[PDB]
Amino acid sequence: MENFQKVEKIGEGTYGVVYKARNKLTGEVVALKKIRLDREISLLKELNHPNIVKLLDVIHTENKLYLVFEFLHQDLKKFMDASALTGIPLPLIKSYLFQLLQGLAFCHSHRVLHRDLKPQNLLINTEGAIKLADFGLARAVVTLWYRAPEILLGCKYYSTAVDIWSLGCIFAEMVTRRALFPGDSEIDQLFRIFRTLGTPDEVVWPGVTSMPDYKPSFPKWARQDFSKVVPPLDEDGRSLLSQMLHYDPNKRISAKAALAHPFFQDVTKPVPHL
Ligand SMILES: COC(=O)[C@@H](Cc1ccc(O)cc1)NC(=O)c1cc(C(=O)O)c2cc(/C=C/c3ccc(Cl)cc3)ccc2n1
Repeated sequence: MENFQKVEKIGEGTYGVVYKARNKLTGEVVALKKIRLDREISLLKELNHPNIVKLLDVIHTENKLYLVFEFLHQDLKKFMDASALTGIPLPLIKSYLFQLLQGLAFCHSHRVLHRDLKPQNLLINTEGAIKLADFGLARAVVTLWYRAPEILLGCKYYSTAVDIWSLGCIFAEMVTRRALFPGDSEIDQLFRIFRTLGTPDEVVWPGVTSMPDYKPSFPKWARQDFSKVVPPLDEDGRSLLSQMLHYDPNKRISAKAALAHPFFQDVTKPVPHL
């Protein structure tokens, strides 16, 4: 790839390095990820949604694997950090949640899960958009904070519902300026979820006790009242958030259904100052 003049390293990680890069031909500026190694992906090139960072190209050359993405300058994590003094305005929080739910409705409608939503993976632009990025497509230190309980319990087959869970945790964090469930281990992550939402049993979650890593000796914590979870979210927002953090993947609200939730009756598209 002498076809790309590399502007700056956007990131590393076990699965590859990404650069902001200039196409010496196009003049176009892209993010370029080189996966170090040792067609299904290309179908996604034609699946484009305003709220998903676009996959432009997949290149298998000199026995290397490169993915090319649309480039955006800021992610939600940096934006929340610079907003920590003030917080993100609720109409902008509402707008970002609405847009993320649209992105997720789109990918889920095509049976594509994200599986690792986090503020670092959510890109925003000056025109008020927010886009899903980093779908871990390379799989045919990392935060557990947004991980759905079925994954933490070793479930081999998870559903679209894992993304709803992740986005709820992100919703809550946008509102409170605090990570909802800052576990420092898998079992610490689980037990932080339990201590707030109550230890799940078959009553609220049939088949929880059949998950691979479920132990009957999990401590039994009572559910806390949601009022402490996301103050000062109003009742519509708490209602919505409660349905996104449902223990049972089959009762957790879908992306499509959340879009019809009353919380969004007054949704607008504010513009951030970046
Ligand atoms: C923020 O820092 C990061 O980690 C950024 C680096 C960065 C990238 C672009 C930028 O503009 C800015 C920064 N991301 C990645 O490395 C990264 C990795 C992957 C992957 O799978 O390996 C991505 C997959 C898609 C799928 C798209 C797709 C999915 C489903 C459908 Cl239906 C249609 C399309 C979209 C963006 C992706 N990004």
